[PDB]
Formats: sequence, C-alpha cells, structure tokens
Amino acid sequence: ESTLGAAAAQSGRYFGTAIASGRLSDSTYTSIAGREFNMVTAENEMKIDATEPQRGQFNFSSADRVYNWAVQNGKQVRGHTLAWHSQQPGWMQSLSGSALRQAMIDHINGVMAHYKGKIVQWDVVNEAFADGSSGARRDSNLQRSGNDWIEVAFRTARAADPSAKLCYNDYNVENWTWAKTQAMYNMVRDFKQRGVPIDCVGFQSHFNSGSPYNSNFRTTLQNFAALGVDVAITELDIQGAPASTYANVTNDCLAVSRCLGITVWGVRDSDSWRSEQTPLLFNNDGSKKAAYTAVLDALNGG
Ligand SMILES: O[C@@H]1[C@@H](O)[C@H](O[C@@H]2CCNC[C@H]2O)OC[C@H]1O
Repeated sequence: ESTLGAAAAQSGRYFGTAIASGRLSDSTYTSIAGREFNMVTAENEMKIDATEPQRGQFNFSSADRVYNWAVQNGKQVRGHTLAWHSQQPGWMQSLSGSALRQAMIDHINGVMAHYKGKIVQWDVVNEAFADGSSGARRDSNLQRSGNDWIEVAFRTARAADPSAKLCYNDYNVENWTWAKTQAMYNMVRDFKQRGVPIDCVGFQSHFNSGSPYNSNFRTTLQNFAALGVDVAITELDIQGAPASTYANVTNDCLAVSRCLGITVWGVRDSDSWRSEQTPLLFNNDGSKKAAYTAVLDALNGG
C-alpha cells in the first residue's frame, strides 16, 4: 500500500497521528494527514482544561472540530485524556481529597457521555508513575486523593461507556528493565487480579537519548499482552527521526498480535511539541523523510 494507514490496515492495525484544531485551516497539514492516517488523537482539545474549563460547564467546541474532521476523513478517534496531573483547569488544581475525587468522577462521566459509542480507545488515566528508580506514583493532587484514584477512574469509565476500550497511558515504560516499566506492569497485573476494568496499555514511545529505544520493547509489548490487555504505541516520536529506529518500532508492533496500531505525535517536524529534535516522519514542507519510507516499507512487509 502507498500510505501509512492503508499499509497498517492490511495487517489489521491502524496508523494514527495527533491533530491540532488550530491547524485545520492549513491545507498542507490537512491533506497529508487526511491521506496518511486512519486514526486521530486530539493533541490538546480533549484534555481536562479544554473540555471542562469551569466546573460543570463543558466546552466541546474544539474537541468536536477534531472529532468531526476525523470521522469526515475516515478515521477513528482515540480519546485523550480523562484524568491526568497536567493541563488541569485552575478550578481542579485547587481541589484536593474527596472534593477532587468527586470532580474527577464528574469529569469522566460528562466527557464520556458526550462521546458515548464514538471513541474506540480512551486514555482514561495518563502518566501516574514517577520517573527514576523508585517505581513510586507521581505526586499530584489526584495521587494525594488516594492510591485508588486510578482504579476509580477506570471503574467510572467502564460504567459511563461500556463500548470503549479503556487504556492506561504513560511514557518511559517501554524498556522492560526499567523500574517505571515494572511499576506499570505490576499495576496492570494487580488490576487484572482484583477485577479493575483495564483493556489496553498505551506506550507513549517518546524516544530520545535520555530514554532510548531498546529492542526489549518487543518483550515489554508481549509481556503486557500476556496479562490480557491490548497494547498500543500512542505518541511515537524519535529524536532525529532515524530510519533504523522507526523501522524497529514498527516491526515490534507488527510482531505482537494484540498491538493495535501506532500513533505518531504529529505530522510535520514543525508540528511537533519537540520540533527542535526533528522527530517525526514529514519535513516542514510536507515532504516524506527517510523515516517515512522505512515505516511504510516495514508495514508493507519489506
Ligand atoms: O501541545 C503539547 C502536546 O503535544 C503535549 O502532549 C503531551 C505529550 C506528552 N504525553 C501527553 C501528551 O498529552 O502536551 C503539552 C502541549 O503543550
């Protein structure tokens, strides 16, 4: 096949991108993204602050611009994200304890109701683990509300939209030997033992010199799949966009039956949150980089 999404679809997978609503007037952006991807994540518009800028007062305008663009262009949508320490609106940042817990639940219920039946995967909880050697939970208002915040978010989501696949998403959890990875593994294992409703694990896959790709990513993906969850590569970007690493990651997904697909975190290098690291598949002018060709060839089986 001639495009990433179509090539992925031949093996039953998707190839997605992050979409920014403010860029939906950019003809190069929309035409390349339209052609190449069959899955969309809103880069910012489905986050807590965007969707609930005042408590109880939802604003889906920008989110729906992304959603509607996706489905008008034949893509499915991953919802990102319902419960996270970052990009909280001010009103939620000030809450703690039981009041925060109620607001977290209310936010999940309101957003999922708006999209009920329409979104195939939700990143219900994002980035709950600390970096480094401890495997501890990240300090946040949510974590301070109790260790059960994650499980409660998942149980809330399962009740709100039983059709959605519920994902836990994080970064620096790709290398099988890292403490953070093992913390996430043991959480998912615990959730499956205690009946907590988790369907998928998202590996953000932000690879760079401080958190480099390792061939053991395939092992990580296999081992999580064996716990009885799907796995997905959710926010892939790679410092310098080396073709070799991009091919390795693609082949790791293709090797694991329950790897649903790959999303890259943007279209052109200049669209990237980390543009200075030139970490994506298209040049600033929209042309294909060497890494594009390596991914397409891997998806096509040679
Ligand atoms: O525009 C930027 C987004 O790309 C960025 O997205 C996060 C990358 C790290 N993982 C979670 C994602 O939501 O969020 C910051 C924003 O400024």
